[PDB]
Amino acid sequence: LVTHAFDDATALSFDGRQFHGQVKAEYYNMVGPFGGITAATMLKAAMSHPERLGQPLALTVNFAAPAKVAPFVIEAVPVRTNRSTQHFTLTMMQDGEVVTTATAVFGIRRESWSHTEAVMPDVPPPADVPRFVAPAPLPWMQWYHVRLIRGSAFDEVQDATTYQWMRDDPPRPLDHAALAALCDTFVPRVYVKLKRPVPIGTVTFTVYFLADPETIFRQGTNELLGVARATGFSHGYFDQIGEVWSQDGDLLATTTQLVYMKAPV
Amino acid sequence: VTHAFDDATALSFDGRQFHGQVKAEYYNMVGPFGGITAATMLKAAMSHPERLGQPLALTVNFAAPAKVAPFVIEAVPVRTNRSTQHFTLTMMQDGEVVTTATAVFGIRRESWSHTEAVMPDVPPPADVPRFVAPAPLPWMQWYHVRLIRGSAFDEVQDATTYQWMRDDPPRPLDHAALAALCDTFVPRVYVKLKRPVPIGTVTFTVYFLADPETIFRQGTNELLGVARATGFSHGYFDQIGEVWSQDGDLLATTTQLVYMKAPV
Ligand SMILES: [Cl-]
Ligand SMILES: [Cl-]
Ligand SMILES: [Cl-]
Repeated sequence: LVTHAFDDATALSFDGRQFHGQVKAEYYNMVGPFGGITAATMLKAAMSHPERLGQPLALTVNFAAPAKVAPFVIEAVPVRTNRSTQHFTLTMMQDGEVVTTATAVFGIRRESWSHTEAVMPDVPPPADVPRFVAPAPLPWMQWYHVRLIRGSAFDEVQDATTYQWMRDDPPRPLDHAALAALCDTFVPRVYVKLKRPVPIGTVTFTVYFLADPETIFRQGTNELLGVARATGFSHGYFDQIGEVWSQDGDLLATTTQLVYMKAPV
Repeated sequence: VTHAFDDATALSFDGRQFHGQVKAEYYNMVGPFGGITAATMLKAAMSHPERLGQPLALTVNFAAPAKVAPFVIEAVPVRTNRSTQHFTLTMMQDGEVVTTATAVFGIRRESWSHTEAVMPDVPPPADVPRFVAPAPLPWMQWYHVRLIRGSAFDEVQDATTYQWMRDDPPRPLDHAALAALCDTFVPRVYVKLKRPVPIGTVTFTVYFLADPETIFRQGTNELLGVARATGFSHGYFDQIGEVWSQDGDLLATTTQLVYMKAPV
């Protein structure tokens, strides 16, 4: 029996009222844990809830304050339940104070007419792209295999747009929470733009899972292509818009991020 | 004489909760209007005794379409930090939850600025005629929309809409108003399929990227909305949007996630 780190970080227990977990120090980022893991964690809670029906649709996580690397507690309410659809409200506490909050939508979906409006960019295969290793690694970075295509802080690239191949490392089958996490695996837009770091932190993170659950699972350990772009940077904040595609060209999820930023003049 | 929007979002604090009334003037055929609903949620947080700072972000989930009736809202300032604060809000009609939301307040400080995305080149409001829809919903009489691109009547082959928008009759722009304006877009799915289908918004998000001083300066003027979609599969599609001042200032961005009935 071997535990994958991810399943290890997001491991929870239910006492019948609240969920218990530990912030893993191995997922640390700066000034608190990697956002994607915290969000994946926020999602399992509702997923592991007994009342929970259907599969995930959307997730919005708001980081109220950087989580200590401590045990924490999550209280996940099945706030509304309808035929095909379900809404959750979640709260994570450490030492009696609110650390993180999230809302989620679960639902049972059936097949419809489908089309894909966005274009998948034309890119080389994971074969041709070399894995990218940062000179100063972040603890959680070790948990992902990223082949960077364009858009880094080392690039000559003058816009904010990033392309990357990414998967869990070591390889892990794909599911919803893992997928949420992969959406915070993007280098902060602002670094990409300035080629040097500034202090930043994420206030809020949203993710929509566009692909039906079956499609998502289909990927198994196959690598994925993320695309993160930025919109603007003003008066202390900026935003990240991003998409995640299957190697086949199927659009898996879309995400947005609102991020505090410290750059003065 | 008060303004309808201001009538719709008017709330009274009993010391614990907020009390307001869904108003039919704002009805949408399916249930009430998302934007008005969303606005009220934020109005709650701003109106809270404990509010600190100005709006940053808001996400709203519609658990169930609200009936036209009185409601209460529990707005909770879940954490209050030095420079930043977070709310969780719950609208309830008859003890069953209708709507929830999470808001972020905080302070905008002078800092570095660049804007990455390109505001499209479009005709000024003047040279675009106001588009009045053939079958209007009650909430529609409260907005003035000049439609440049992307309608269900258009010849367009994609999901992308450009338009000019402001409240009618005019009211000085504020955060709540701004939020509402983001639900103004014809659902992406009409635009592509060039025909109306059943839809609903499960979830909606507005980031406010312009500092408050910038938002307020807009005052009474028309804004450019820009809305697109990434994809449609298995009952849902999404909507991405941007809101620009005329000066080329980026004000907000939005995402919406939307139900659809579209069998093969
Ligand atoms: Cl964080
Ligand atoms: Cl609650
Ligand atoms: Cl957004």
